[PDB]
Amino acid sequence: MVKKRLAVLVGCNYPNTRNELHGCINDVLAMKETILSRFGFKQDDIEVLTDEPESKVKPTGANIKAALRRMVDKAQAGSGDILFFHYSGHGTRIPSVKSAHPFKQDEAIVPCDFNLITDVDFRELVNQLPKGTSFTMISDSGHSGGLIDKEKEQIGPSSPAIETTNKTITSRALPFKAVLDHLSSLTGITTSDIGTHLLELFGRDAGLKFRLPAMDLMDLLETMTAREKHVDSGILMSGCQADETSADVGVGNGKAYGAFSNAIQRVLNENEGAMKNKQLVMMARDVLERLGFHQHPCLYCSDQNADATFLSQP
Repeated sequence: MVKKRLAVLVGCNYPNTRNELHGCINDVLAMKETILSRFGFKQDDIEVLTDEPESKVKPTGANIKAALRRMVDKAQAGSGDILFFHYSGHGTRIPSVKSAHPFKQDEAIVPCDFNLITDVDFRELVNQLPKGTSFTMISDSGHSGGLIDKEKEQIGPSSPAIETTNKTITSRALPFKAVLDHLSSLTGITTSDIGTHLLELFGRDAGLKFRLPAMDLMDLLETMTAREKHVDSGILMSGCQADETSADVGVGNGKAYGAFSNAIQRVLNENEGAMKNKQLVMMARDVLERLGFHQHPCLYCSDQNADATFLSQP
């Protein structure tokens, strides 16, 4: 029977804004060519969401989640379907509770409309996938470590210094105050509660963290914790740790790129044969370390998926 290979590629350069980046769209275009030529993906099975001014499908929070949900629509049980999601753009960290002095923080990505997609949103996404399928997520963004909440850390801070790179770099992380101020410019509300702005602007399209009552979220987290005891289909390759940022390398000359995304491309160009998920992250860490980048890519997946081939390459 046919095995499906679906991909959603998101790149946010935020052009002509206060948080402009330059290498995110190039990351998407390079990753599209890689999966088309090496990993058996087909053009009709790849959705690209980039925010260049002439783009007809912008990487908004609703458009990203709808494209990911279209992938969940086609994944079948016992099929071994291969789902891929690449994100290059800004990341951020938000309070875990509705307080100005939270004890812990949640990781999130920043779509072009700032409709934040947090780690609990990606945890619900991978829990919608049947057993035997794989969802490989490469997030070249700041604070990308832990973007799939409760996904087991395989490579990370719990599992001689090189000179800093001479490349011209820019951080792919936005401070929480900058994200809050961006949303306040649209609502006009005077509050530090970022959930109030997101519910106000996007309603049902807001993240799970902001639209669900505390009782419904706890119950939802308990059902996911129960299912994760038997099914674990999520694979996250982050560009940095939860407390780090990811580097945007270059200037606005058309050749900028993400440091982590480029490190992945370098490893693939030098190793044409099939390689495990954990070996790809380890060799990507080696490339960034020798090149003078201080971000540490991480891997989050089950023990079995750590030994599985990246994108199930034959």
